[PDB]
Amino acid sequence: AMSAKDERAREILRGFKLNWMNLRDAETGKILWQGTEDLSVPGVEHEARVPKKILKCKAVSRELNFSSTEQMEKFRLEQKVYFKGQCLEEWFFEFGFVIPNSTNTWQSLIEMMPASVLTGNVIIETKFFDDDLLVSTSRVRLFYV
Ligand SMILES: c1ccc(CNc2ccccn2)cc1
Repeated sequence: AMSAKDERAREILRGFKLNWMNLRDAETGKILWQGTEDLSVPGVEHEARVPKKILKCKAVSRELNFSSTEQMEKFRLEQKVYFKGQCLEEWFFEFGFVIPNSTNTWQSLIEMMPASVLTGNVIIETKFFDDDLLVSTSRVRLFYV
């Protein structure tokens, strides 16, 4: 007993997949982190170990490679950054239209505390949308190594 929008969300998600993601120091271009696991799955608790060095980056370039079986009118993300239950930062990134059964690459440019304190204390709540239709919600805990 599920809505029209509920069914469209169900379809998109099932037909969606995160292939890989990299993180480069915008300044140099040196890849600081490449992820293989799909961190877009809701319900699961993901974790990530990222090099401490990154916290001394003024800006970082984040590339996502994903595959969607379903067509999407405007694919965009909302991300809140939580420290010990307190939201510190919110961000919005748009990819736009997605071709059905396409594999797309998405590069976003992103413009401070001690690593000892942040490590394991930071959660990145990620909402996936088609235009203004919430398809999935993901939560990733970050560690600085
Ligand atoms: C989906 C897409 C992108 C992110 C971004 N989170 C991360 C993950 C690892 C390191 C830094 N940030 C989370 C979920």
